[PDB]
Amino acid sequence: KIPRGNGPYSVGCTDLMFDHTNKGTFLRLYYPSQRLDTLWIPNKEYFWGLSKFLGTHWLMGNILRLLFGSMTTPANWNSPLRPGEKYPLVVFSHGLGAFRTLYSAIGIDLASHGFIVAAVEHRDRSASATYYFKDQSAAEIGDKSWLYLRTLKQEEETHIRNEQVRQRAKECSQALSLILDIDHGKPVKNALDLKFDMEQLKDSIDREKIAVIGHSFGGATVIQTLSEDQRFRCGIALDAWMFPLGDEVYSRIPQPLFFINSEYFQYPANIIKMKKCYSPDKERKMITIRGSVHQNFADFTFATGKIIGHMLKLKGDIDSNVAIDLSNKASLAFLQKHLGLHKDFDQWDCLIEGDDENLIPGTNINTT
Ligand SMILES: CC(=O)Nc1ccc(S(=O)(=O)Nc2ccc(Oc3ccc4ccccc4c3)cc2)cc1
Repeated sequence: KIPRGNGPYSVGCTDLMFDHTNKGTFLRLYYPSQRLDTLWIPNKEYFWGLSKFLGTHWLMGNILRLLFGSMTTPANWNSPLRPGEKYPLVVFSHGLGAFRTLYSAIGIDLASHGFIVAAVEHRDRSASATYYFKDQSAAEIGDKSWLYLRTLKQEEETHIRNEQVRQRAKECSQALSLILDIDHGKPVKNALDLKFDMEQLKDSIDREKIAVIGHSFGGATVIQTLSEDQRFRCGIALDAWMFPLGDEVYSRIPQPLFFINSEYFQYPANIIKMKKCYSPDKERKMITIRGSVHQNFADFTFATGKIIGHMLKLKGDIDSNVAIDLSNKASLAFLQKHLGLHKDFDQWDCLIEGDDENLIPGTNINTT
């Protein structure tokens, strides 16, 4: 039910954890490859964590497991990397209560247009669930240590969310550094024991065409990561939740920055913070997909029927495939303009400006 990528490349998918601790990097890789069998949500504990995030008990955990536990996503698991070329790199940051696998609609479509996409799994305790290993012995027998989402008291939110977004930007940088090191032949031992050799990635990254993309909490991570890591050349923030960011960051984003909003998530206090990032000497774009809801950017907008997805706030008015296509095409055109790609994604340059029936330029919210 998750749409196949619309590009000409076929898409592989694998997982990489290095090192094995909770300070290491944990990402899912989508990439052009040389079967469509990747498990969407691969462990029972992610369903338990999703149930705690949603506010239900042990029951709703196993129910979610029974419904989706073997649902796949259209990527060739451990398929070989399509050799011959250098690929641009997107680092992707998930929202609160999500984890590394819940944005394959976006990851797989970018990979089919020639990107390698590194979807990181954050260990800031903003994920529903993630895991690490206490030592190499535990990794050798696959004995996972799970860390679940921390819920916060209202008195804590401001401080903790900002520390979390700094830790998330740190993890996006650490993912980039690892991928850039593998590109130069640094040897890695995947703490997971998968049939994909990371040596395939040697001399396979275009080290000047790096972008960071994020949804919600991940949208704030785009801004913190851009502010801190000059190696990233542009950012796309999908329905960014701006709260975690401190006041000092908004005037300290040099790179091109694209805001892609849904209609029904946004509110003035959030829009004003996006507007604090604007400067006449900096490249900023903003569009809003009409009729869309927060969840149109994550994969659960494709996991249920129209009527119940509409009921659970997983679907909006706009068709879920029309929304992700608009957002993906606008992203591809923006990436081409600011990464310098020699592709034909500028056919969608009208979308960066909101020139579609299903798009608003900027936002319908007004601020001072
Ligand atoms: C009140 C609140 O904190 N709200 C919120 C915050 C962040 C996001 S999120 O989009 O950024 N992260 C995310 C989290 C879980 C996901 O799985 C879901 C989501 C919603 C479901 C609804 C019904 C049944 C199953 C569901 C599974 C997907 C993405 C969403 C809501």
